[PDB]
Amino acid sequence: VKCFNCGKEGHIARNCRA
DNA sequence: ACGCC
Ligand SMILES: [Zn+2]
Repeated sequence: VKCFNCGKEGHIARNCRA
């Protein structure tokens, strides 16, 4: 499933570079 | 940023 911070796949919002 | 995986 996807990150929602960026909308990319296979990592977690809390930690997002974006 | 939050939640889930
Ligand atoms: Zn992300």
